[PDB]
Amino acid sequence: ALTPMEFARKYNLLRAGIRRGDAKRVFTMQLGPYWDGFERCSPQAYALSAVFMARMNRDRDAANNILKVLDKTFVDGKPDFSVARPVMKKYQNSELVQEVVAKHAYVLTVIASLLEAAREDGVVPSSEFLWLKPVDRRLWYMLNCVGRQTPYSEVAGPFAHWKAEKEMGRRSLVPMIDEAIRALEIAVKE
Amino acid sequence: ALTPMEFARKYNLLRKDDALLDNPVPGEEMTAGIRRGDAKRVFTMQLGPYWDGFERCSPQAYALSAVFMARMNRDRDAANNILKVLDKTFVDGKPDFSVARPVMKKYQNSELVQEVVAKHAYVLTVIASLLEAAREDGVVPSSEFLWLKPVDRRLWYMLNCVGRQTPYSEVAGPFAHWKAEKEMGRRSLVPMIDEAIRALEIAVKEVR
Repeated sequence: ALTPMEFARKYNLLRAGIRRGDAKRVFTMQLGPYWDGFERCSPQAYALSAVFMARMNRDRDAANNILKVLDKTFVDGKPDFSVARPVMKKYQNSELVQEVVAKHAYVLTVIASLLEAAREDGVVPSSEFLWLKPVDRRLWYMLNCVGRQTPYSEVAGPFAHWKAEKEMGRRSLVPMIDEAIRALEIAVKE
Repeated sequence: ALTPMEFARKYNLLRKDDALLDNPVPGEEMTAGIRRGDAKRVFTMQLGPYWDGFERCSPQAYALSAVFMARMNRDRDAANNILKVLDKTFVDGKPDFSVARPVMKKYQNSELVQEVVAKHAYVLTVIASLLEAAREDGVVPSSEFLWLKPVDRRLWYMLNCVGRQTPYSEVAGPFAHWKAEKEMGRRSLVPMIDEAIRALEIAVKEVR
């Protein structure tokens, strides 16, 4: 993961000081797509959302079966994310899942709160899905920041928006990433 | 992982159908479907380095060997601690393979480890037999070192073929050599990969 300074240099954000308008665009692009149905998600976000929904509904067998298939099919190919389809169909309209999806407007902030909610059922460490680091580094870092106070710079945008939706008490389509800008500005000032 | 046909195509190993060779190399049939010399080179390249001290191995081969040594000596906490540390440090950087050093120091001269290392001459065939012996102590699945696939795909494929009858083509060389060392009952510095060529020939004929 990049250092704040390494991140600022990579995206040409040094004006020290920060190019704030540029940093706003970078962090907004980091935030990724609106949530508008799990079938529009990436296969890896779809499958892991299904694991977390299963755990929230105390279906440990279904959650573990997805994770075991993704680990085994990763041995010699891409993880077979399609195995998650029946678990998604079973739980995407369940009361506990609807309650979490209600609170967040972006794929990345929805799935962060699904992981947080799944950890009410037990431990769900990222060591359960190590294949995610080569498959989708951004989602990997985001999920590994669930439960942390400070994010990696490469997910500071969606992390900030996630916390802002919690603070506001509602989902927000308008990006709320100002805490990422403030944090990067402070870390850059050495 | 490539299928045998995909592998043969990638390395240009297929001969034309209905071959009738004027000058086949030693060990190559006049009607061979595989370029034996080119196949020998590719499978030998897969074998990798001689074993000559674990300190000369890659960091990932070193750390996983330590895990397997610990299981062979019934030290589950030492093994599980390494695996957990490697999973956790993988999150934002390279796995911290140095966590394995005290465990390597403790067990590399142990009776059961010496017996395995005696039997194999290559890093890949030593570590394959160490994994095999570790599984006498319990389950040691590759799902517990899934970071290895992006780190070192050859070692990843090798370790995932321990316990199989048939290897992935990308480690058919070291797999064949591993089995040949078992069959001969001794380590062999001379490469023994003929079975890998033979299996590719059978696989190509069985298609076509």
